[PDB]
Amino acid sequence: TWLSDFPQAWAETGGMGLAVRQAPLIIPLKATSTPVSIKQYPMSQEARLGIKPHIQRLLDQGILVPCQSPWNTPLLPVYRPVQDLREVNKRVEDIHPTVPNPYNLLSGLPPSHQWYTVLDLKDAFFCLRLHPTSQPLFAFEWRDPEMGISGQLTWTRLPQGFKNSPTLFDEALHRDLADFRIQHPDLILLQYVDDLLLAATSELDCQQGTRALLQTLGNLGYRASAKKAQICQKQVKYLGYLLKEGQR
Amino acid sequence: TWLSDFPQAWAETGGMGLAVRQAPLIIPLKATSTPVSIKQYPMSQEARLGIKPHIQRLLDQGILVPCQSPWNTPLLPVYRPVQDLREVNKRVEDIHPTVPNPYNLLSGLPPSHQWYTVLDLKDAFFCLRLHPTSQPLFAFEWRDPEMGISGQLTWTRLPQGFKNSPTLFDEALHRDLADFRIQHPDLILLQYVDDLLLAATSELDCQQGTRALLQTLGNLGYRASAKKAQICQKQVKYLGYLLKEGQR
DNA sequence: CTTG
DNA sequence: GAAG
DNA sequence: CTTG
DNA sequence: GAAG
Repeated sequence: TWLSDFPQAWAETGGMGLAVRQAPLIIPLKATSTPVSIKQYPMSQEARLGIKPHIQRLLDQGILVPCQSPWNTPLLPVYRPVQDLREVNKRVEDIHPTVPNPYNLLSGLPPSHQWYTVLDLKDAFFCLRLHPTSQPLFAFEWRDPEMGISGQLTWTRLPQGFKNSPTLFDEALHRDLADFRIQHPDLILLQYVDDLLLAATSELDCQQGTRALLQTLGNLGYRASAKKAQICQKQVKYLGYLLKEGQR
Repeated sequence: TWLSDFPQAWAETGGMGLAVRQAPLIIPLKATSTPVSIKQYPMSQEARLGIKPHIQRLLDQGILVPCQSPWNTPLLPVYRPVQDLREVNKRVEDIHPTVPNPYNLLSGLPPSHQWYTVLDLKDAFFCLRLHPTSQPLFAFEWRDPEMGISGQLTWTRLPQGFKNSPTLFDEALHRDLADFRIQHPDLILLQYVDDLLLAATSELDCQQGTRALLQTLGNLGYRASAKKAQICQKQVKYLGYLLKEGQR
């Protein structure tokens, strides 16, 4: 089966990802920026108990680490933790937005390629490491009142809510999939951050190409959702569109 | 004096005007218009007693007359009577606006002409007769509760609040002053509806021209305010501007 | 939480 | 006077 | 009166 | 949600 044939490529069986070929990312600040430390708004016990198992898992995975940083931004409960990084985003140097919009991305799908595989990369941003010099930027406070732990944590991987994460991830995955494109010139591969479409001319080519892509992704340290995968179908949902008979 | 030398031209001594050379005006309606009869909002006794002497004077002068009309628009007290003619204005055919704006009008004042007379025509619109076919358009209700008179009145002269009155008056006065301009080619005469500026090169020319203009205006049936007149001055107020040394 |  |  |  |  697709599950047991590629255990490394699936998030369900391969563990948390880590893009081993990508250097830890340095995040340049604007020329005038200095650290901003925003106080954490007091969190209700209900919210803290909701957030706590997520924090603990991320600590166990090494995605969060303790730190002392002159930067601090608040967490809010939404229960899953959401960090308000807007004041960090204002202080980070802008980069050119290179992710194409879906309309233009789908214009590269020719009618000759009507067999599709759609993969969704799980925890994609967390596969990209942050350089230790840039980790303090993303610090937040974590207090366990009944555990006597009050201090800061920060991210060792590209965080959610950071304005440049989608673009940096898309660029990284393009670098890591460049060779795959060269080895498979007959395949169409569309990338939209963590959402991938592979298109082939026949079911057999789509099966062979999907095998190669899963092998490559897992080897590089990325992880796809086996639950969401649409493998070798002539009809797929991709980026809000239904792809069918070369339409949409 | 200027007062006693031209008794016909001044409103103070010449009676209410009447432009005897101008045919009574016919007011064309839009192609689809039918009469509109708006009910009179009840008027307080204080307002009615304030308005009443004005109505009576206008009746005595023949400027208002009794009528029965399928048109009716309301009076409001402001105490002087103000008629809301907006629903009549909507039904009257539009005419080209030919009154120049003051900025452009004053561009025709050359620096060689620095002696000024400014005249203000009193009750200017009321000098222009309305044709009997057009009088019913402007009817309103007048009730004297302690006199047992409830019926409509209307205007026999061009009314205040009618959208085309300024343009029709300006055009009429231009027709009536055309010959004066020909007989006095050295004088500058600016007309802005009822506000007139005569400009001359010398005090003597301004005196002679102002004498001729007053004679002509009074003969034609127009009336100027002796109280407001600025006669043969090198500094005058005209249309919100102070005219001085060829400036403004 | 704050930032038609 | 919806989004981080 | 009604029509920033 | 100033003007006739």
